[PDB]
Amino acid sequence: RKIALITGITGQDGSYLTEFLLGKGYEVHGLIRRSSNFNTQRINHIYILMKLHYADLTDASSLRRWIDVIKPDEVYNLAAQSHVAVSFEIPDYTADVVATGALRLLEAVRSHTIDSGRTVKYYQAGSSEMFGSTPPPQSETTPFHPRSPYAASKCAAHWYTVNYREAYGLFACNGILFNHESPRRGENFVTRKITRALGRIKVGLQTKLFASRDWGFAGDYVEAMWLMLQQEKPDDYVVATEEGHTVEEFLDVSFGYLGLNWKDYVEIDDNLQGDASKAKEVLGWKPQVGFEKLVKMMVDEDLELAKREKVLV
Amino acid sequence: RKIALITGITGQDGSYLTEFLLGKGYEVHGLIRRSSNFNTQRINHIYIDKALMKLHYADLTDASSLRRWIDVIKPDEVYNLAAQSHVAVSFEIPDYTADVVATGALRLLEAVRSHTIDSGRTVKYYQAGSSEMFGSTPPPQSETTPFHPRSPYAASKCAAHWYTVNYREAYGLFACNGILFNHESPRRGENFVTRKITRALGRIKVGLQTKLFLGNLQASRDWGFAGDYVEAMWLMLQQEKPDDYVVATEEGHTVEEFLDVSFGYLGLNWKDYVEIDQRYFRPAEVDNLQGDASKAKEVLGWKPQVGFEKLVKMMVDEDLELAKREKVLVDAGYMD
Amino acid sequence: RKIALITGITGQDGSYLTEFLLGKGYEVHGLIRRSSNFNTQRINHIYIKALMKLHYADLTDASSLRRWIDVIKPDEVYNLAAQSHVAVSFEIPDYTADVVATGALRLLEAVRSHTIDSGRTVKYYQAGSSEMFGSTPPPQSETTPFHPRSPYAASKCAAHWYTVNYREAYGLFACNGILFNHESPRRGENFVTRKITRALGRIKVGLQTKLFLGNLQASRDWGFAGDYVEAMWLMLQQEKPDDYVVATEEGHTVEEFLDVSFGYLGLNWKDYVEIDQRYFRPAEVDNLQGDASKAKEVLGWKPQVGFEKLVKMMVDEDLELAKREKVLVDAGYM
Amino acid sequence: RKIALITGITGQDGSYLTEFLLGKGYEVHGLIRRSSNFNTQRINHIYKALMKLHYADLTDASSLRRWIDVIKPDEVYNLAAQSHVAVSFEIPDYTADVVATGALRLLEAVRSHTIDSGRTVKYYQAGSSEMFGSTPPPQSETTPFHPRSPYAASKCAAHWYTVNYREAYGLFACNGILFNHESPRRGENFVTRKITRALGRIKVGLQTKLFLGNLQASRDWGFAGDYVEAMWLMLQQEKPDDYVVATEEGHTVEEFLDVSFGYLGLNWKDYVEIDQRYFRPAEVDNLQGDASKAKEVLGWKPQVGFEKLVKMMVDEDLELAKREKVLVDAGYM
Ligand SMILES: NC(=O)C1=CN([C@@H]2O[C@H](COP(=O)(O)OP(=O)(O)OC[C@H]3O[C@@H](n4cnc5c(N)ncnc54)[C@H](OP(=O)(O)O)[C@@H]3O)[C@@H](O)[C@H]2O)C=CC1
Ligand SMILES: NC(=O)C1=CN([C@@H]2O[C@H](COP(=O)(O)OP(=O)(O)OC[C@H]3O[C@@H](n4cnc5c(N)ncnc54)[C@H](OP(=O)(O)O)[C@@H]3O)[C@@H](O)[C@H]2O)C=CC1
Ligand SMILES: NC(=O)C1=CN([C@@H]2O[C@H](COP(=O)(O)OP(=O)(O)OC[C@H]3O[C@@H](n4cnc5c(N)ncnc54)[C@H](OP(=O)(O)O)[C@@H]3O)[C@@H](O)[C@H]2O)C=CC1
Ligand SMILES: NC(=O)C1=CN([C@@H]2O[C@H](COP(=O)(O)OP(=O)(O)OC[C@H]3O[C@@H](n4cnc5c(N)ncnc54)[C@H](OP(=O)(O)O)[C@@H]3O)[C@@H](O)[C@H]2O)C=CC1
Ligand SMILES: C[C@H]1O[C@H](OP(=O)(O)OP(=O)(O)OC[C@H]2O[C@@H](n3cnc4c(=O)[nH]c(N)nc43)[C@H](O)[C@@H]2O)[C@@H](O)[C@@H](O)[C@@H]1O
Ligand SMILES: C[C@H]1O[C@H](OP(=O)(O)OP(=O)(O)OC[C@H]2O[C@@H](n3cnc4c(=O)[nH]c(N)nc43)[C@H](O)[C@@H]2O)[C@@H](O)[C@@H](O)[C@@H]1O
Ligand SMILES: C[C@H]1O[C@H](OP(=O)(O)OP(=O)(O)OC[C@H]2O[C@@H](n3cnc4c(=O)[nH]c(N)nc43)[C@H](O)[C@@H]2O)[C@@H](O)[C@@H](O)[C@@H]1O
Repeated sequence: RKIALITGITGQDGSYLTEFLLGKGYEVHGLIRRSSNFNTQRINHIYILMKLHYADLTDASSLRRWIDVIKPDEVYNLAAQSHVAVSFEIPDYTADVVATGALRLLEAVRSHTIDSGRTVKYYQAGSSEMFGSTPPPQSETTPFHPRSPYAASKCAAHWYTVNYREAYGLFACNGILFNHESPRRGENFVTRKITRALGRIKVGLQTKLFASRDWGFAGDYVEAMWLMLQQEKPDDYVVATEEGHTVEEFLDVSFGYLGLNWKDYVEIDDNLQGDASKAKEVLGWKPQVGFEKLVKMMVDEDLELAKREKVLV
Repeated sequence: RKIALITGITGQDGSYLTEFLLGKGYEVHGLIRRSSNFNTQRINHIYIDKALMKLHYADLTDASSLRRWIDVIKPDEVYNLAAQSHVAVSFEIPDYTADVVATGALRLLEAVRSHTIDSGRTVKYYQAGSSEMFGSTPPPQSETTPFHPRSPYAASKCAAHWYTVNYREAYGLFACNGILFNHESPRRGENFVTRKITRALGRIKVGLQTKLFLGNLQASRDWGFAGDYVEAMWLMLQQEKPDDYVVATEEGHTVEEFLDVSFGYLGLNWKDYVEIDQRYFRPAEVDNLQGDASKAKEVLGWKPQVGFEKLVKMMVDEDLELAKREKVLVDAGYMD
Repeated sequence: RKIALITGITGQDGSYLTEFLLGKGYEVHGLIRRSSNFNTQRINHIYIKALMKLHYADLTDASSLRRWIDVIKPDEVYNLAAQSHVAVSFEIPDYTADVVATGALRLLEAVRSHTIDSGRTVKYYQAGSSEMFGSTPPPQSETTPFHPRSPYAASKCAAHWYTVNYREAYGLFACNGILFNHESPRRGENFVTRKITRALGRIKVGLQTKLFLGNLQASRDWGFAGDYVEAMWLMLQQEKPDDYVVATEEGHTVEEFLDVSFGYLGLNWKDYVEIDQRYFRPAEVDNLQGDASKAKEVLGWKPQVGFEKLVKMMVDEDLELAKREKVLVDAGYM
Repeated sequence: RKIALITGITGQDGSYLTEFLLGKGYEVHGLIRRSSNFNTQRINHIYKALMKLHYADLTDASSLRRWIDVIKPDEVYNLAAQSHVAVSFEIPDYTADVVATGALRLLEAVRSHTIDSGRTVKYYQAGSSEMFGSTPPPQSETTPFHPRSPYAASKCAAHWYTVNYREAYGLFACNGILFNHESPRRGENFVTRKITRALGRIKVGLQTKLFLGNLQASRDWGFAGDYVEAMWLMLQQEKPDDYVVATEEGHTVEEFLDVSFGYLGLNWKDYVEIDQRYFRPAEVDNLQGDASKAKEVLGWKPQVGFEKLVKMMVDEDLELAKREKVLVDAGYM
């Protein structure tokens, strides 16, 4: 039975990757941060073959400890302070987690394989944010011009990973993923912010609702992560839908799906075009969920959520 | 108007202290951690009532984030409540715990000192001390009772205690150490024994749960009400001179007695649901904690208003309502 | 009187830059690490009243950085501090990244926090390295893409971007000096050039017999640290902040270095050199040669010391150093 | 062949412990920090294949565990630290991360090692009398701690992390609560070496003034060469414990001045001037240990007494000063 270790398992991607690997018969171990409040909202339904362990990317000891006890076959580093805006607020912390944290995991894995003679496949959660202002089309080889501490930190993590591959021959893959959403997307993100409101509005619990992007479904993307680690050789891959859409187009589809006009609730207050050819060719990966289905999917779940709220009220 | 800066505002004590200070007319500022999930459940109702309560992103392991907000806020009082506060968890992540509970407290102290000197302002500081620092030292424990920490968390609290005392003695910083004993409430973290019990009890009463797993039932603790204790933190900073005070009810009870009172209050025999699992036992345990709050009573005039029985019943009532709320969702087919 | 704060002042570049700035009438402050041993060998002479002040701090300690920035209120900041050895970076990657990458960010953030809190204005220099280009083919210029081959290199790439991000995001006057290999008689003895000349001078006096090296094929663009520190200062004297490659636009291999140095003393390096695998890096950087057209045209900077002169300048020093040692050893002083 | 891993091997104690263990037939490994300058001045004369140096840092957990796995040491001596008390007030955060958390990282790396490999390791923590702070003497193992500096509070923390790993996991970890100990290898920024180093230069005419701070502070001074032996002894017992290592004799900085200068026929009052900058924000007034337990259980006792220690340091620094004068009048420096 293959064993997988996931950092950032409580996040959006972690929650889906967990379900995916389980369906694959994998034994899944995830590292979680201690917090004063419930923090396993995305994987609660799963917990009730999945083990959770306390750890932190800023604590190298905690990382090596669990890798030694778990002896994973595949390690997915999805953990990070993933909010771009917030990264300007806590740059040091973000760098320590996103950049150095990644290096700690890499070094913990390399050290482990040398001490135990074992083999480990590694995945680094890269981001299209690394490209920054570089003009399209952005592929695996496009140069980075990060525009935030978060992006710069991901660039560093990307390079530490590549370095461990070329220097030690570690099976380390960099998934350069573009924006992906889902019903579990953090509410601090535009797509989820919108669908959350709509559900509330429809239920009548809410009154008002406060650069284009390549949005894909988180469920599809984690599959590409797994595919990367199943190839013969380690490599870096861009994962995107290669299509664009606007927040308004999102509003129309979202609100239109529930028979509401967005102009009755809307309250007015970069340029990434990825080439995922390599992913399609080498991994045979293809998004099986389009923009429309993704939106209506988010809307349905957020409505079910609003109703749960109306019932309580 | 008085400006207060609270670290660990999202926690149990932080939520109560916030309500208490706002009640005193304070302008409250709190530092929070970015999380992939909702993390302001305890203070949401206050924030939604940006004005008198602002929240800022920071981390006790990031010294820059601390100094930055101290400079921006120019607080009059600083309450360091932030911490990886679970004892059992500290054995699993000692390094992270130490960096936050020990060095983290030092980072704040040093950020406050640098601020007051660079800007000439004055700040009163409060450090969230714990009875856990006494460790195995026999009760009753007072301000003069020696420490003998039994976990990485406790040893880190002692360090934070000494860093604080040092900044007071070395720089004249008005810094106080609140040596608080266990204090609970309906907002207590669910992974702590008292909350874990009343939460499970409430579910059992409504048929949503049937078995409750616990560890050492013979451990004895001095349990007060967090609502009462946050007042003591405030009092400490109002005195003429800084000092350290033990805050407790001076009444001790075992976990088993907590079970008797809680379950018995709802007409059930906990022995019918409770089961023991070695996984909840800790490498090094703290057997008996009971404080002597004579100094707080005499100097701060502080006295706990909520007693043990009332606290237990308060938590049971709240968690029962919670369980019923969940029961309604299951009944309506909204919850699985 | 301008005030400059130099991190990594005890290092090679730090010592030269300090002299250069003092010669310009600057008040120089340096941040130094506490150590159980003497660690100011390169700057101790700068004393022989106090235009050079040293303060205890560390790039892994954000508070220590902001602390001296507030007290010093500098006009210019030069971040030269770093775990600068590439081979060592493969051994202690975590620490290296924390000093070279996050450490640079801590300084940047401390400077920005300082300017916003005091309304003051500060100019900032980041010590970038040609090592960032890694395996990318030469000649490498400011537009050449990076492909780091070591944790150190990757970390310098991070610092580069953090620096660029602060300039673009907050309008901070921050420049990236993309300096290529630069040696001097003060160069660390664990780097190839100094290792060679030091061993040479000693071999020449009978103090040493065998010199162990790694990859002699490695080609590099070697300049003189004394010349390069001037470019750092010029960069900050411009109207607008930018990034510049500082090099000699001439590459030579380590063997060529070995030919010139030993031959200069009429010796045949092949008679004393041996190859040890331990000195090979897990991932190597083959050829580095810069394109400093931008520095010349904009800063008006040009390297005064050529390769030959550099090698002979280093050999002369270490030879005289080896001779003095021999005298002290012969006299029973060492 | 016994294997020892020493953190802080380049420091005073590390250099003596290395010699002591090598003389005991040990294979010694030491962790050193990468630096821009030569940093092995104290152990160069040793480094002919039983002493290995590896790059690491107490603020880098990975680096620690890494070498512990490769080396698989039987005994670990944690002497690594930002050991200057005055400096600790200026860089409290770093000092804490190294002295307190750094000690915890090593303990956790050793525990993780022994659990993952099944091997056994004996651990020594370099505790200090500074932990007692202002608590009045005599100070023994159980005397309450009242740290007066970030350094001391960090040592107090390291002390408890160490005791906790012993009580919680049964790890063989001992806390050596050592009082001040000097030697000709002592750091020049410490009062004793500062004084003897200056005295020597004054005697040969290379220096004229010596600036100091509080001369009334009282300390229990022993010889590092003697103390490192107590460290080894603690780990040779059947059970782990904590022991105070001291001379039990206290003296003031002034007495140190009378003895050292008087030894060369000089009056220190003619060269010493008080500088307010050398005073610590919070001072440690009087330290005198009770090393009964060490003598009774370890059979350990100091060989070098106060005056002998002072004269030892003065002799070396005088000869060093004379040798400098010669190199000065020659153009070598
Ligand atoms: N989603 C996207 O569109 C894009 C995301 N990515 C990246 O892919 C990864 C997954 O994204 P996503 O699921 O949306 O992110 P989320 O923000 O939903 O989840 C982040 C996860 O990281 C954990 N984490 C944060 N800090 C630490 C720490 N110090 N130690 C350990 N764990 C920590 C979080 O824990 P906790 O719950 O406690 O906060 C959470 O589990 C991230 O690295 C993200 O940057 C890449 C491209 C785009
Ligand atoms: N409660 C008790 O009975 C006793 C507790 N204490 C101490 O008093 C304080 C308050 O207790 P309590 O409210 O119950 O504790 P909680 O665990 O409920 O709250 C801890 C708080 O600290 C925050 N925090 C944790 N790590 C960090 C970090 N690295 N940076 C910033 N913030 C962080 C938490 O944030 P987040 O929500 O994201 O996790 C939360 O706000 C704590 O220090 C605790 O150890 C002392 C004696 C008694
Ligand atoms: N010289 C070259 O050929 C090239 C160098 N560079 C870079 O330019 C800078 C200067 O180079 P160079 O003078 O030769 O390097 P050195 O290695 O000689 O000097 C490094 C300096 O950084 C200090 N330092 C290291 N770690 C820390 C820390 N954690 N906190 C504070 N200070 C620290 C060192 O202190 P300590 O003495 O205590 O060790 C020393 O002062 C470095 O960043 C280097 O990487 C760029 C291109 C080429
Ligand atoms: N000496 C005394 O009188 C007393 C001292 N002690 C303690 O005993 C120990 C030995 O003392 P002593 O020899 O005099 O101290 P020194 O200051 O001479 O030596 C300290 C050692 O620790 C190393 N070190 C410092 N920081 C780090 C770090 N971050 N990572 C790795 N290594 C590091 C130093 O390296 P580097 O050379 O690079 O600086 C040096 O090898 C110390 O822990 C000290 O605090 C306790 C009681 C008494
Ligand atoms: C004062 C102190 O109170 C709390 O620290 P404590 O360790 O005293 O609180 P906790 O409620 O966790 O445990 C109290 C005692 O009950 C035992 N116990 C029995 N079964 C269980 C169980 O299943 N879970 C937990 N968590 N504890 C259990 C414990 O072993 C212990 O003996 C925290 O809030 C600290 O942060 C704070 O400093
Ligand atoms: C520009 C770059 O220069 C320096 O980094 P570098 O790695 O370019 O310089 P170094 O002198 O270490 O090596 C140059 C080339 O020669 C090879 N070499 C062969 N044998 C040896 C040997 O024994 N020791 C060393 N140190 N190098 C050896 C190296 O492998 C490499 O190919 C540092 O100052 C960096 O901080 C800076 O960023
Ligand atoms: C035991 C303890 O000893 C040492 O810590 P200490 O602080 O005891 O050593 P130090 O020699 O620095 O000071 C001893 C006492 O003399 C006073 N003193 C007077 N003038 C001066 C002066 O100019 N410099 C210094 N450094 N000290 C001066 C000090 O204030 C103090 O009262 C370190 O080795 C620690 O790491 C170790 O833990």
